Amino acid sequence: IVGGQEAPRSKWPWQVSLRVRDRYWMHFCGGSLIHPQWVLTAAHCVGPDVKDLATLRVQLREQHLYYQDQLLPVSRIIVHPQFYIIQTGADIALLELEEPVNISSRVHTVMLPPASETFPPGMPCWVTGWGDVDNDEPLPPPFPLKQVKVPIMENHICDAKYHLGAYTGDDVRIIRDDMLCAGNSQRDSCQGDSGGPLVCKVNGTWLQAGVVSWGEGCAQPNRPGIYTRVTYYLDWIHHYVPK
Amino acid sequence: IVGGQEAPRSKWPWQVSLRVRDRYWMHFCGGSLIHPQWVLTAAHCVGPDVKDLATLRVQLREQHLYYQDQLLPVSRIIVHPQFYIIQTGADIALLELEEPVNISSRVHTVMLPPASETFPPGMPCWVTGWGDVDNDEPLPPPFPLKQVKVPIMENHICDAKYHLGAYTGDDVRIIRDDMLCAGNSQRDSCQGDSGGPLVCKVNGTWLQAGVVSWGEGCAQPNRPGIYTRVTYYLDWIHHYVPK
Amino acid sequence: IVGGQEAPRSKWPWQVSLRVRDRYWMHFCGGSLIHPQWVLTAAHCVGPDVKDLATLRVQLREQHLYYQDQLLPVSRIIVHPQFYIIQTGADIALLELEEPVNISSRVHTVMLPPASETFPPGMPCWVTGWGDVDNDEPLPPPFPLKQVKVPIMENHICDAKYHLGAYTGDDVRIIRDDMLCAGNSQRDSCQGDSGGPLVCKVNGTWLQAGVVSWGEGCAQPNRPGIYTRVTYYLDWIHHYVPK
Amino acid sequence: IVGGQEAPRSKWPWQVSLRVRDRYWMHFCGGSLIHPQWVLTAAHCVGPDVKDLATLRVQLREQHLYYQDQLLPVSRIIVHPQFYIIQTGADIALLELEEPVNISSRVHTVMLPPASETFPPGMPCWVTGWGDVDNDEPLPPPFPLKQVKVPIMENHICDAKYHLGAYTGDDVRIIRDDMLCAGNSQRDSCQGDSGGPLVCKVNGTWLQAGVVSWGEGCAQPNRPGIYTRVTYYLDWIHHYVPK
Ligand SMILES: *[C@@H]1O[C@H](CO[C@@H]2O[C@@H](C)[C@@H](O)[C@@H](O)[C@@H]2O)[C@@H](O[C@@H]2O[C@H](CO)[C@@H](O)[C@H](O)[C@H]2NC(C)=O)[C@H](O[C@@H]2O[C@@H](C)[C@@H](O)[C@@H](O)[C@@H]2O)[C@H]1NC(C)=O
Ligand SMILES: *[C@@H]1O[C@H](CO[C@@H]2O[C@@H](C)[C@@H](O)[C@@H](O)[C@@H]2O)[C@@H](O[C@@H]2O[C@H](CO)[C@@H](O)[C@H](O)[C@H]2NC(C)=O)[C@H](O[C@@H]2O[C@@H](C)[C@@H](O)[C@@H](O)[C@@H]2O)[C@H]1NC(C)=O
Ligand SMILES: *[C@@H]1O[C@H](CO)[C@@H](O)[C@H](O)[C@H]1NC(C)=O
Ligand SMILES: *[C@@H]1O[C@H](CO)[C@@H](O)[C@H](O)[C@H]1NC(C)=O
Repeated sequence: IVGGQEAPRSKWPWQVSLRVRDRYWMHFCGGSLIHPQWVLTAAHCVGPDVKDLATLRVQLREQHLYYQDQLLPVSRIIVHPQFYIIQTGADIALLELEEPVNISSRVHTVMLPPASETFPPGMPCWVTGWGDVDNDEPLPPPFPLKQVKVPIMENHICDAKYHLGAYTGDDVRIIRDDMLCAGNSQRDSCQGDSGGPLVCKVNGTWLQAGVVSWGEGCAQPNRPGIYTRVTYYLDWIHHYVPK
Repeated sequence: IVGGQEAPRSKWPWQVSLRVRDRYWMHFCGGSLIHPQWVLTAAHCVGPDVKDLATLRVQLREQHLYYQDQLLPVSRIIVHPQFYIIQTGADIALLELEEPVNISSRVHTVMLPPASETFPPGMPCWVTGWGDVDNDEPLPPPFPLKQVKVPIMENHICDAKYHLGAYTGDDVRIIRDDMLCAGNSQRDSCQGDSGGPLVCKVNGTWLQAGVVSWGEGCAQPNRPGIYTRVTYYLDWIHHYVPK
Repeated sequence: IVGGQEAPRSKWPWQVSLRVRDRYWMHFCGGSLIHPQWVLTAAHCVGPDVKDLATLRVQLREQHLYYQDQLLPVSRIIVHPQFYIIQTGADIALLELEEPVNISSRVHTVMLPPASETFPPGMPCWVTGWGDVDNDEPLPPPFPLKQVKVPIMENHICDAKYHLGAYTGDDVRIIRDDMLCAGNSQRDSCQGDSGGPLVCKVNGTWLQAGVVSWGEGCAQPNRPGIYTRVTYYLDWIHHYVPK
Repeated sequence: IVGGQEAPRSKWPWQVSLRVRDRYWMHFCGGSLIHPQWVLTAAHCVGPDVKDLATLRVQLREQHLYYQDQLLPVSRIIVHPQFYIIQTGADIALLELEEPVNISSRVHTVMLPPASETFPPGMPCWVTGWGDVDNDEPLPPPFPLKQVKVPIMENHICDAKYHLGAYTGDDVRIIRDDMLCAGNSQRDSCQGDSGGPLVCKVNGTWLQAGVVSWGEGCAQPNRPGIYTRVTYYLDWIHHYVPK
């Protein structure tokens, strides 16, 4: 997370950390609890190949990464079938936990947006995670969970921005409809934040607008952060996660 | 180049090295001389942003990188307009040299294939470059140009290979018509070889079949190297490069 | 610490961590509380030059590095005058704290040995720290304080071991009287442990026998860990630290 | 080499490069040809343990490292017996080649100094090598042999300099009689230059005064480069190398 501050302990009860077995259970991506037994994340977090499930764990909300771990094994990994190597469309996946977690004030699910919510410019949104605090600048120990308020940029304007200083034809769409843009050159998500949540407060309720996916650099001029647009994948999510 | 040998001085007179101004004019990609004044390379080599031409130079055929350099300036870069960030299609670009090179037996152009050549399995083809000799293993000093014979894999067979061990739907195409596959778990191109040529000996004549583009790993089982298919872009190339 | 286990919370109340101002107060050496206002460490830890004390902090016994830090500034540093660069004798120093720490069962001083104690082979001794767990292998997050029992090796036996496979003449002493040897190819201290304590249980009382100093590799065959012998410098220590 | 310039091809016909087998024959230190069959270098270059000779090679003078290598195997390694791990005295070693080398104007021996030559301040001296051009800044390809003129600092003055900003007792000698000091904050040898020659022109003749050994940093204020004083070891050298 670039340009943000440490999250208060009572915020983002749905934030999770994905861990891979490598000398220790190392964080590699974020995710969000969307049901007592399901985690939402990015397809590229669990790629490029089908993973041996024994090598992965999920950690529910922690103010400081690694310090009070209670790691949870995963029962199944479901990656959107339209997703493939070196491309950013359909960057979404689900992790079914072996067990349903206890829901509480400190740990609980985030609501998915209704299909009609477009999350227009001006909407108040925050992206959270334990990722880099700047390009190639990792979050220092004790690894506090960070948050940053990011401005939403309308898709067409965002697509135009991505064409500035690029070789791509004006009529070639970089930012697609299953994507959402947020951030500026001072506030953004970054490497290490992938798969985590972009949430917006709509009429007093927190809704998950996006999943951290990609961007050119982090907080780079004319390059807003790109998120998988959750509303676009609600039917797919609903095939697996119960109401 | 993975699994090859150092190239004889008399081979591959069209091979070029692209250089970026660092603490030295460091090699970052390959290319091929297809006209006395034009170099063919990969779009991602001169990406992601429009380049300041002052930071780039071209080095024509030399046996060892950096030793007997004679760097040439670039007057123009043309990247296929369909090309954009974090996607692999249309990975092709042209570099116009400031001056046409003096053609000799040691340095000359490579012939482009006729639109009808498909380069089917069994065709003898070589890929050349100064790239990594293994995953994360750079070419050691004195940086000899290397070559390796790589087996062609038919596109659909190759597409199926890339679905092995992947979450991608069988109906979702990974390998496209503007791509060509070559290489196996013993012989392949790698990071540092991008933009360079894959040439095949077709009934007595060398024809450039592809441009090193991407792959999962280098010489990784079931993941052949992927090249931009030259015949697919002949019309685009001929729009800029004279007869 | 190579070959040990995480230490119980009730153990080693005298252990301290020395911190340097980087992007965070990063751990670089260990030390021991030998008086409520004095920390004992290795001279090379506070070298090569006279330090700007604004760049250093002391952290008393904590179970995990960086988590519940309560950093203390250093009033002054006193390095043994016989110590100099690229030489390993007289590797010992004292850090005076601004004020005395509150002594409790979880944080208290370690007893220094009486001048006559030689700590011969067979003595049960432990070395503790947050250093590397193998050669070039840092302690993984959450950075638990580790401990390992290390076997003592008599000095001359140790001196002979260091001549094995070395060009040094047999009459040239490598291990000196102000040094103590401990550890084997399974258990040892390592980089990051320097300045920390080697304590032995003597007739029911823990006494600090040495200060982690140097060695060839960590847990390397025929290369036991080398420690500054505390009894050798009691007079120098008592010149600053009250009884 | 810090400061200075690339050497004319006609200078330093005695410079050699020591290579270790590591993916390629990698340069790790310099040396000097002091007899058609003997190379003089630093003991620490061939430490810390007795080396398997199959892993070492010597390369005679070449303008650019790695490019026109003609590697030579070593028959014997003789390290001064007073030298030992982590200490800087007696930093001198000899390598006997399997065969005598051909002597020419471009490749020949450097003369050793008479025992009476003290190389006092004011003497014109140059240090040469392929090492770092600044702290942690390696020589870039094509790796030209570099040279720099360095001023001699009298031993006592030098010893006093090394006490400036250090904790060492004024009466504790850092710079010893078997050492020689040369260089300043603008001109110096560095990592990668060890074992190479410091030569001074005396009454029109080049004599090897020192062997690159150590220093605090490279070209660091109040820290001249420290060399093994060749005259101090003439008897030892003469026990093995024919006059
Ligand atoms: C799920 O929550 C159960 C109930 O926890 C208690 O009530 C909650 C509302 C909350 O206030 C919590 O802090 C309370 O502890 C847990 O069971 C309880 O576990 C504690 C020990 O951690 C034990 O002292 C209680 O007797 C026990 N009560 C019950 C209803 O059994 C679950 O813990 C698991 O089940 C326990 C029986 C035990 O096997 C423990 O090791 C298990 O983790 C909570 N489950 C999880 C996944 O944490
Ligand atoms: C040692 O030098 C011999 C003579 O070198 C030649 O004369 C010099 C004055 C100079 O002009 C130099 O450039 C010349 O090459 C070498 O022998 C010569 O080697 C060359 C091939 O390298 C050959 O064509 C010559 O006929 C031959 N002449 C003689 C007098 O033998 C030595 O080379 C080695 O020995 C050779 C016989 C051959 O086996 C070659 O492969 C060897 O390298 C030089 N020795 C070394 C170790 O370099
Ligand atoms: C928010 O609430 C107001 C008042 O109830 C309503 O008019 C508006 O449409 C609501 N917006 C959304 C996105 O539900
Ligand atoms: C250099 O030459 C001069 C004049 O011949 C002589 O006096 C001086 O001592 C010589 N120095 C050496 C080292 O020979």
